[PDB]
Amino acid sequence: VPDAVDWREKGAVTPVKDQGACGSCWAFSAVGNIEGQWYLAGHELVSLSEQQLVSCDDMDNGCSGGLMLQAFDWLLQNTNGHLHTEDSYPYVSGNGYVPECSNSSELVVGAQIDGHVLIGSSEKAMAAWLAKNGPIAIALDASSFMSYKSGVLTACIGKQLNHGVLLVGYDMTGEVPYWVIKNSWGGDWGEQGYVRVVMGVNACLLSEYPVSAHVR
Ligand SMILES: CC(C)C[C@H](NC(=O)c1cc(C(C)(C)C)nn1C)C(=O)N(C)N(C)C#N
Ligand code: NA
Repeated sequence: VPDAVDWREKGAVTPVKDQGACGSCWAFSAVGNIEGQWYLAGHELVSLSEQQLVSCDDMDNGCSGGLMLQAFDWLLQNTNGHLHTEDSYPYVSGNGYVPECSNSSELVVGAQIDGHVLIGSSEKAMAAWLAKNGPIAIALDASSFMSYKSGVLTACIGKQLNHGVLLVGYDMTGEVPYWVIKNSWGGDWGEQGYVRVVMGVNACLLSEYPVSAHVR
């Protein structure tokens, strides 16, 4: 069990994105995880398309919510696991409206998944899984994120799962051990788009729904 893991420094995390007023956290969470699994399977890091899921995934509900596992299922059942690049299928739902799904010939496939896993809902198991396998898509209570600016959150409201984000690392070398979370509220929010949360107390209910795609 390493004292610290940072998948950002290891090259597995793309720049921070901004979901805007759309309830598409589920798509940002899922895509961020896919980006990491894709890189860790030996491919070049590439930013992938949340918009494809928001507009095309009919198991989920666009700007009205979704679930990361359902997003993976939609890809597996409808595109043979293929996801387009962000550059070719950019995010346009920041104002809450969802355009029709595109099948333009200018779309470029950026990645392919072949399965998914639901990781045991235990913080200690998540840390071991993340240390070996990469960033985890999680659900949590983000109520305490509304006022967060910087530092390690040691008091998180843990009442209701109301957001989805990406767990990119942890560090246990200081007095307060912490997880590092990539949010989808733009690079000006929090610590250049990230938040740190204490480990070992199920802070923010972060161990309730840890999931990942699988890449060959
Ligand atoms: C992981 C989970 C907590 C994410 C959460 N999921 C929902 O809210 C949700 C899912 C569904 C169906 C029934 C699956 C279609 N319907 N709603 C309203 C979500 O999407 N959040 C918090 N958004 C808005 C972000 N942004
Ligand atoms: Na900031």
